[PDB]
Amino acid sequence: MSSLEKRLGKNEYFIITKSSPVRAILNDFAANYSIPVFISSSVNDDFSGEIKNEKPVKVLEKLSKLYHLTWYYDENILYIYKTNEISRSIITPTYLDIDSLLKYLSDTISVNKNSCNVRKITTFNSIEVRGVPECIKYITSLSESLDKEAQSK
Amino acid sequence: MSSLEKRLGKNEYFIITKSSPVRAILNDFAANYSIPVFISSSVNDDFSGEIKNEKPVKVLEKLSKLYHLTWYYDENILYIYKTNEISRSIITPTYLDIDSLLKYLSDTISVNKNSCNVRKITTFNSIEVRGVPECIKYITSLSESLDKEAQSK
Repeated sequence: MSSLEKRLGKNEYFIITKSSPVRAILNDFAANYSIPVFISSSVNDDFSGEIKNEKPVKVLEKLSKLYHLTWYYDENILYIYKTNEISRSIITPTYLDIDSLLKYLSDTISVNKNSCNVRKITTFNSIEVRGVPECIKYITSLSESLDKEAQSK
Repeated sequence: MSSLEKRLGKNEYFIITKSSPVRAILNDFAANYSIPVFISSSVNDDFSGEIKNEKPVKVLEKLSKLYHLTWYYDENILYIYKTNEISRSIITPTYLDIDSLLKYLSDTISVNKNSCNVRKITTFNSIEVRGVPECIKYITSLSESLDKEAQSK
């Protein structure tokens, strides 16, 4: 399975409430499973009722489908956003060729999922990153540094 | 001032409660100021009472001193941990000289504060990163990539 699913394990999740912010349900979930969590300020819905017998990965997928959420896990923190926070950004390094940049982005983070997708575009020496804000920021910072190292040689 | 202080601005903070988790006070603070926030699972204290007329930077420093917190802001998210989560980690690149690594770590993140401190140590081609977990992880990932780029040449 995924690293996130492998970390969440197989112990099922139980909660009940008459009304709590979804932020608080997500927080209490992640923390039950010992997984550091970030929740965007856009995740402002309310949750009511009960979950039981639910496998953790299924809890997260069902919360995400109903509330229109996309998550991004980088082995350290689970970042939870609204799906509407996904954007596109073009990265065009000056000193480093884009094929080599990919070879460094691809062996240290997912580059295929809807939460963080990287692909070469037609624009010369250019890639488009499509993902949640933490994805864009991290790939943009890494690329800038990699480009700065190529400029030194 | 700091980028964080510059972002928080000068509008003062007001809250009252008979009892809320400090996590919820920090969340409501950051969100009042439109600053994305991460709060570690270790920040499990309770808060009682009232804040008023308090300038935001002073709110954060006073909450941090009482509750033994250290924060780390990277221009995107404010990460809040317990000060006891600060650790030391040694980074020893294989292909890239440590002086050049610094020249790339230093122009894209703070390397001087108690929350994220980087310095050369005696161990050959080595630096010690002392900071909160997000700091160690980010500097370690960036270094690994920079080292992978140096190996290609």
